[PDB]
Amino acid sequence: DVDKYTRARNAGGKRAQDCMLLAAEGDSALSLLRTGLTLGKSNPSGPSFDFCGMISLGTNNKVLQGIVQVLGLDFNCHYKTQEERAKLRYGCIVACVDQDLDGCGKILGLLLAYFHLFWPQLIIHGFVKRLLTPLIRVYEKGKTMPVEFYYEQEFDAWAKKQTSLVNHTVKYYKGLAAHDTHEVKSMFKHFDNMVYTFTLDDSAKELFHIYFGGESELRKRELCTGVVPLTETQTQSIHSVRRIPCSLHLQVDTKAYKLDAIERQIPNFLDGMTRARRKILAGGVKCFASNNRERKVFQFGGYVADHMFYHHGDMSLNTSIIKAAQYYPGSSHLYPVFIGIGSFGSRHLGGKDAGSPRYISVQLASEFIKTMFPAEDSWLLPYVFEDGQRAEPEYYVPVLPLAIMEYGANPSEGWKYTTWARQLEDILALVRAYVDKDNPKHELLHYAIKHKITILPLRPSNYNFKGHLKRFGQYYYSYGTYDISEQRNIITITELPLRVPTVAYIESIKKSSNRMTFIEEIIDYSSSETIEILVKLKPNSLNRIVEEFKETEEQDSIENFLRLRNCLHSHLNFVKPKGGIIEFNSYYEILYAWLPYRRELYQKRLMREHAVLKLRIIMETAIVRYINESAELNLSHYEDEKEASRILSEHGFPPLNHTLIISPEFASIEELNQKALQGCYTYILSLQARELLIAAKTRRVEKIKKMQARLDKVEQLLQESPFPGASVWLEEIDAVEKAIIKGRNTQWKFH
Amino acid sequence: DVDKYTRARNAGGKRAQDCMLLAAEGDSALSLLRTGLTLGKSNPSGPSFDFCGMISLGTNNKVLQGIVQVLGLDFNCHYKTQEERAKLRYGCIVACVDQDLDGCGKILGLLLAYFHLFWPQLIIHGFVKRLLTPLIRVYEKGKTMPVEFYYEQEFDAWAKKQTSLVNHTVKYYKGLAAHDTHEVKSMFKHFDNMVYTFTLDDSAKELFHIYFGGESELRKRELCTGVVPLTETQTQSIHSVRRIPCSLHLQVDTKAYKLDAIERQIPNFLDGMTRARRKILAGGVKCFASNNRERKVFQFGGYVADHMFYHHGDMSLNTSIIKAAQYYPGSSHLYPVFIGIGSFGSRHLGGKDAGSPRYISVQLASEFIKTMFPAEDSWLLPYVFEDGQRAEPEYYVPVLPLAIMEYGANPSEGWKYTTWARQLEDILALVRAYVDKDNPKHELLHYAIKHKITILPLRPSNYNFKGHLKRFGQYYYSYGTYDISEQRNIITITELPLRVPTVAYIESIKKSSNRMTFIEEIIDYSSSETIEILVKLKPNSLNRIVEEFKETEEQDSIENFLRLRNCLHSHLNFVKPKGGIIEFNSYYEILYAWLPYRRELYQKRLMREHAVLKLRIIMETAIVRYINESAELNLSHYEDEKEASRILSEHGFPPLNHTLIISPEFASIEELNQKALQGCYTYILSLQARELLIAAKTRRVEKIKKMQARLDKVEQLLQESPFPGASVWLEEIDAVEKAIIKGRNTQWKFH
Repeated sequence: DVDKYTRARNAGGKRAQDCMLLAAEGDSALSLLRTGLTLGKSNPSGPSFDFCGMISLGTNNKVLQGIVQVLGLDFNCHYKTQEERAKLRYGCIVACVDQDLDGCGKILGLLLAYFHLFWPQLIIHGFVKRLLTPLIRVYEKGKTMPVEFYYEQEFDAWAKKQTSLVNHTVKYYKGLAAHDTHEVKSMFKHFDNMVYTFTLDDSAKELFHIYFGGESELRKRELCTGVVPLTETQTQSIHSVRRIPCSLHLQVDTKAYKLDAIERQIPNFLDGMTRARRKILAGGVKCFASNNRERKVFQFGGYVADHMFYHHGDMSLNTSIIKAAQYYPGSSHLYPVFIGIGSFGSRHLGGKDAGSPRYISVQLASEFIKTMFPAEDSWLLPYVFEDGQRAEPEYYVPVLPLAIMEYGANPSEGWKYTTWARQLEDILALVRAYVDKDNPKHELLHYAIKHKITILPLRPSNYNFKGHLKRFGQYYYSYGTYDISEQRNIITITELPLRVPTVAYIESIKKSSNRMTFIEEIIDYSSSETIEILVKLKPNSLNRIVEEFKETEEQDSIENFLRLRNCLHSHLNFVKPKGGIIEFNSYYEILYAWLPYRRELYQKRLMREHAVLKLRIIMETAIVRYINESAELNLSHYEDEKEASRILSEHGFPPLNHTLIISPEFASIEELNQKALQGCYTYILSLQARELLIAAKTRRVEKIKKMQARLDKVEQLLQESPFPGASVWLEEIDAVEKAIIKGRNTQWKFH
Repeated sequence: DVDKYTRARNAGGKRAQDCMLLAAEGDSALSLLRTGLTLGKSNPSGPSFDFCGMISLGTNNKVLQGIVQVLGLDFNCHYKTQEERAKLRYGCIVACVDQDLDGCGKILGLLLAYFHLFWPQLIIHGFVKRLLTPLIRVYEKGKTMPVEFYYEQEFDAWAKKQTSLVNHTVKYYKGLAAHDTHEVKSMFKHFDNMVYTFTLDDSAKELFHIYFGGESELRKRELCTGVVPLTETQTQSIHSVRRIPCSLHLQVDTKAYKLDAIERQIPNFLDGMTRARRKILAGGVKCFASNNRERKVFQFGGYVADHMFYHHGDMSLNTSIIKAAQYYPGSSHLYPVFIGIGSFGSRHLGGKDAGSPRYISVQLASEFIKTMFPAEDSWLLPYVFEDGQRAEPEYYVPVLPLAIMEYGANPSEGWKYTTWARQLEDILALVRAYVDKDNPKHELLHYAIKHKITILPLRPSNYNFKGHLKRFGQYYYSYGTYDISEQRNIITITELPLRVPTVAYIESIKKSSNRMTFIEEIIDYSSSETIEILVKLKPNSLNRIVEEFKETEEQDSIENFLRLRNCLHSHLNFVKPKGGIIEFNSYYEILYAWLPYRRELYQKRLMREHAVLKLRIIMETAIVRYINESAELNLSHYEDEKEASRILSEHGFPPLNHTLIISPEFASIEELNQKALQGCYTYILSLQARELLIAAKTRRVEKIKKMQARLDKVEQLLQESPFPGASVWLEEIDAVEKAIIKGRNTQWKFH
C-alpha cells in the first residue's frame, strides 16, 4: 500500500537478498527506470523486474516511511549480523538521482544521513548504493560510440591531450532526464558496473553531523573555504572498486549544494551582486549592446534565460529584473543597472507595487554601465561555464566597489548580510588617494593598507534621505522627521527611517495597542517618493505621550511614540571569488580587498590591448597595401580563391586570422600569438568594393596612425609610477562620477 | 476600516457629491493614482486628495463589500431621485483599469454588471465612470508633444495619411503601468477630459444578461462571429461628449476578452493549433532556422517569449513546448513539431512524467516542418501584431489539414472541443483526388464539395494502437486487449483504449468497489510505450465475473469487468480565421473548409515568386555586367560612394533596392514594385573581392540561367488546368508523406 512502488517479483521471498530497490528522485526518473528494466530480449543479461523494484523518493516523513515499509526495516534493531540483515525484503537500496546540485548532494545526502542516523551498519555492510550514470559524453563524427566521463575532472584531463575538439561534440547529462533513448539502452547494457556502493569511513561521522542537524558555527567553518574537487587519484580509486566513501560525497556534492544556496542570497564582494543578478547584468549588456531600444521585462527575461542560462523560472527572473531598475528613496540600488520605463514600484510598498512585466518596459543605463563596467576588460574576467557553454562572468570588477555603494539585505537563511550604502564622496576620496600619486594622502593610504589604519572616513550615504544620521556608541541611527500641530492636534510625519516602507510602518503603529490608545485615525496622504502621514491624536493625549516615553537622550518622545528611529546594523558577509564565505569587520576591509583585483585588471587590460593593437596594425597595413595595388593585382583574372590566395602569397601579403584580429574576445595573449598569424587571405578577399575608394583608403590610413600613436601610449601606461594603468583608472573614475551625477540630476532616466 | 482605501478629505461631508472614488485594478494602479493625486503645485488645477479617494478592486465578494461600505450604498433602495443619491458618500465612482483584455472588459465589465444588477439607475444618472487613458502615443524626433490616440482605429486612420513613419516612434500603453513619469503628469494635467461616463441604453439589458450569468446557449451565438471594432462615427460620438454606451463596451471590450479565453484552448481549424502553440511553432522555425542545434526547453522557452511575445509565463510555455515534442502511443501529436531529446513523458502518466526543462533538450523536426509548413508561403500569411510588433501568424495553412490528423482534448471547458486523428491514408486520398486532375475521383470529388456528398471515407487513425476500432451505430469505440491465464488465475492486459493513461486506468479499477471484490493485486509491469498489466483474481472469481457483466454483444464480459472500451466522442468546434467559433458536423467538413485556403495560398505564392524572380534577374544581370567591366570601371580612382554612384549611373547601371530584392520579407507585389527599382547602388559597392573571380562570376551567370528557366516554369504553373500551383501542391504532398514515413520508421527521431 505504498504509492509509486513497483515491487519486484522475487521481493521478500527466498531470493530477497538478490533483489535491489531502486529509489528514484521523481516521476521522470521512474520512467527511465521502467524503460531500462523492461528492455527484455534487447538486454537479456540486464536487470528486469525480477530482483529489482522501484520506489519514488517524492520518522514523520511519509516518503521515508514508505521506504522503511517496503524494505522491512526496524528502527530499534541494529543490523550488525548477516542473519539479521537477511530479514530485509531487498538485498540493497540503490539511489537513482540527478548528478546536479539538487540531486546527489541534497536528496542523496539526506538519504545517506537518514541511514547513518538510524542504521549505520547498513552503510558499513554496503546496503546503501548509488547509480552513477555518465556525466559527460563526447561524440565524434564517424563514430557511434562516445567517450563517457563520470566526473568533470576526467573530461578536463582527456580534453588536454586532444589538441582539437572541432570534430567532437560534448554533451552534459546533469539530470537523469537528459539521457536519450539510445543512451538509456547503453547504460542498462552495463547496469552492473554503474552501481556504486557507499562506505562509512571515520571522517564521515563528524561530516554527517556538520552538514545535517547539529549546532552551527561548525558548518560555517566548512563553508568558508569552497569546494575542493576530487583528485584524479581519488576518482581512480572509486572507479577501480566501485565504492564511494561517504566523506568524499559530503565534502564535494553536499557542500557544493550548500554553497550554491548561499551564493543565491549572498553577493560577491567584488561587484556586490549574486549569480542571478550577475546573469541579468551580463544579459543586459549583450541585449542592449547593438541598440538601447526598450524591451518589455518579460521579453528581456526571455533573453536572459536563453543566453545567460537562467533556469530558475521567470517568477524570480522578472522580480530580479524589476529590482535592478527600481529607483526610489530606500531602494536597494542607488545606481540601478537599468532605466525603468513605467511604474516599477514605490517606497510605500517597498518595491512590491511594481507593474506587471507584460506592460513594463526596461532599458539599459548605458552611460553608467559602460563606465562602471568597462567592456574592454569584460573579456579578461573569469567566466562561468554551464553545461560547457559560456555564461555570465564569475565576478565583475567595477571601477568603484559596488558592494559598498548599495543597500543590501537578506532573510536569515544563513549569514545575515545587511549592507548600508556608504557616501559616494567618501568612496571617491579613498580610491582617488590610492590611485593618484599626486594625492597628498597617497603615501599615507598605501602604508595604511598593509597595517589596517583606515585613515580616511567612510560614512553612511544620506542621499535621497531627508532625515538625520546620528552615531551613538558603535552604531549609526537614521531618524525620521515630524511636525506637531498644537491647534488641530495632528502629528505630521514628513520622513521615515532610511529603509522603512510606508505601508509596513503604518501597520507597525496600528498593531501596537499601547500607541493606538492615543490615536484614532492615520491617513497616508504621502506623495510618491515623499512621506507625509497624518496622525490624528485624541483630544488630550499629547501631554500623556510625553510622560509615557520619557524622552531619552538618543530618542525623543515622539520619536519613541512613533517608531521614527532604526539602527543601521551591518553584516558584512560576502562570497569569495574562488568560492566560500568571507567575513569583513568593517566597510574599509571590503574596499581594501577589492583594490588589488581592480589594480591587476588594468595591468592585464593594457597587456592584451598592446598585443591586439600590434596585430591590427599589421592587418590594416596589409589591407592598405592591397588597395594601392588592387588595380594591378586585379583578382578578376584568377579562377578562384585558392589561385587568388597563391597570388597574394607570391606578392608578400601575410596570411592572417581575420576573425581573431577583428574580434579577439576571450583570447589570452599566448593564445592570440599562436593563432593570429596562422590564417588565410580572407581579410583581402572579403573587402567590399566601397573600401577601395580614395576616401575609404584615407580613413584606413589615418586609423593606422592612430593605432601606432596609441601603441606608444600603451607602452607609457605600462611604465607608470604607482602601477600600470593608474592614469587610466583615474580618468575612468571621473567618467563614472559624471555618469552618476548625470543620473542623479535626472531620476536615473538620463533622457 | 477598508483595506487599501484612501478616503478623500471631503468624502461624506457637505461637498460629498463633488468627491469621486477612484477604483484601481491593483497596487500598481494605486501607485499611479497616488502620483497623480499628489502633484501639488506642479498641477494646481488638477485633482488632489481633496474631493478624490482611492479604492482597490483586488454580496459574498469581500472587495465589492468594501466599495459598498465606502460609497454608503444600500441594496434595497433604488436611487431614482436626486435627494436619495445625495446620501452617497461620493459623487461618482471612476474605474482606473488597464486597456487590455484582462482590464476593461473583464474587471470593468464585471463592475458594470454588478451596478447594473443592483442599481441600474446609478448607471442611468452617470454614477459609474471610467478613466480613459491614451492607448497609443506617437513620438516624432524634434517634438516633445506626442500624438495620442484612445483607439487603435484612430491611430490606423492617422497612419494612413502619413507619408512615412521612419521618424515617428509608436508606443502602446495597454496597461496603466506602461505610462512613464512624464506621461502620468501630462494625463493628470487634463484629468477632467479623460473621465468618461457610462450610459445605459436599451441594448445593454440583454447584453449584460448574455455576457454575465444567464446560463448559456445565448452567449454561444454571440461568440460565433468575432469582435466588430467601433467605427469612426461611434468613437467620434464618444469623444464629442464623454459618454460611453454600456452596449458598445460589452460588444467590444468584454467580447474580445471572452474570445481570447476561448482562443487559448480551442484551435484554429486551418492548422489545428491555438495561439500559444502557434507562437511556439513560429518561434521554433526562427530559432532553429540557422542551425538545428539542440537547445534546452527553458532556453528555447526564453527565445519564444523574447521573439514571439509570449507573456503567459514559463510554466505554461515549458509545458506547451514539452507537449509539442512528446511522441508516444496516445500522445496529442501524431506528428510532433519538435524532436524530443530526453525523457518527455510516457503514456503511463499521460505525458505528465516529463523531465525538468533544465535538463531536457529540444530540437526542431526540420524535415517534417520544412515540408508541412513551407517557408516560402509563410511570408504570405496574415500576421498578429502585438504592441505594433510582428508576432506569430494569425494562422498557418499546412500542406495537409493538421486539425484532422491529431488528437485534441481541451481539458478545461471550452465547448468540449475533442478531435480524434483520422487515418493518414484516407486523408492523402482525399487531398490527392482534389488536386490531381488525373485522379479517377477528381471530377466526382469536386462535385461533392459543393453538394456535401463525402464520397471518400475518413476513418479514425489506428497507428500506434494495438487494439480494435469498431463502429456501432454512429460512434466508434476503441477496445483494449487482454489475455486470461486459467492455470494461475491471472488476467494480463496487453493493450488499453486509445488515449487512456495507464496510471489513471489502474486507479479506475481500484476505485471500483464491485470490481475489487474479484481481484486482490494489480501489478503494472508494462514497458514504455507498451501495456502489460498483471491482474490477480480471487481463487474462484473467474466464473462469477462472467455472470455479473452479462456478456453484452458490443462489450465482452472481461471488457466490461475491466474498462477496456471507450467511445470516440468528437466535438468539432474550432476558431475561424477572422475570429469566432465555427461548428463542424463531420471531419470531412473541416477538410472541405481548409481546401480553399491552401488552394489560394499556392496561387499567390507563384504570383509573388514571379515578381521577386523578375527583380532578381535584373539585379544579378547588373552585378555580372559590373564584374566584366570592373577592371575598366576601376572604382579605386573615385573619392567616395557618391562619386562612384554617379559614375555607375552614367554607365547605365540601374539603381536597385538591394535589401528588398535579396530579402523581400513580408512585402506585397504592389509594395515590392514601387520600392524595388527605387534605391542606391549598394548592390555593387558591397560586392566582396572574392565575387570578382572567374569561378564566382561563372556561378552567378549560371544562377541567372536557372532563374530565367524558373521564370518560364512559374508562368506555366499559373496556367494549370485544375488551379494554379496544383502540380506544386501535388509534389509537396509527396514530400510531406516521405517525411512522415521517415519520422515513423524512427521514433520521430529522424536519426
